[PDB]
Amino acid sequence: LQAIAPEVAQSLAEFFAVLADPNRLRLLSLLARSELSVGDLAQAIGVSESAVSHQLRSLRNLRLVSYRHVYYQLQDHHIVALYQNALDHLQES
Amino acid sequence: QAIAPEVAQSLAEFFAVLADPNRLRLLSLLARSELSVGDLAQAIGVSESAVSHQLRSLRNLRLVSYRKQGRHVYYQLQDHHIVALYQNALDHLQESR
Ligand SMILES: [Zn+2]
Ligand SMILES: [Zn+2]
Repeated sequence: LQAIAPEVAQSLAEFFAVLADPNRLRLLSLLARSELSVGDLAQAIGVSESAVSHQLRSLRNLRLVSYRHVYYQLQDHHIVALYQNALDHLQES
Repeated sequence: QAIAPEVAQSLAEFFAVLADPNRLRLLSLLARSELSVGDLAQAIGVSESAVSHQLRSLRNLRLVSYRKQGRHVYYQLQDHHIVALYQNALDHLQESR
């Protein structure tokens, strides 16, 4: 059979790389339970406004999160499924 | 909530393994069929020692498991979490905008 194309692999690689950051993953653990404002997230991570709004505004262009203060959510059902499966599998321990 | 720092770090380490093109190419194959290192190496066009070396961290972080059949060792996606992780990340990559 065929492996996915090298270009497809490299992009999929780049997408997992952004997930390979514990601070990002902390934000996403919050968005996993509900949509939340720019300041509700900062108050959970116990940091600032102008800095949650740096990381989120990063994750937006990465396609992990979306926004409508602003409200953030997990972009869509792939993101939700991906975060949960990863975190349940790690939990099996 | 927010997951604990320790838990976030372990999860970041799981995802770091997935952040390599070659390992993801291996996973794309195991997604359809349990395969040997020999089957894997033929399909990708690399040495076998090259596969085995890539498979190590896939084993250690439990992305893949293996069975023995006589002298053959056959690898699979560890479980349904791995199938979903993979498929969902590929579909989100190839979708919509
Ligand atoms: Zn699992
Ligand atoms: Zn998607």
